[PDB]
Amino acid sequence: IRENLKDSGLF
Repeated sequence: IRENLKDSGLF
């Protein structure tokens, strides 16, 4: 899921 958070940019 790291790619989903990576998109948020909050991680």
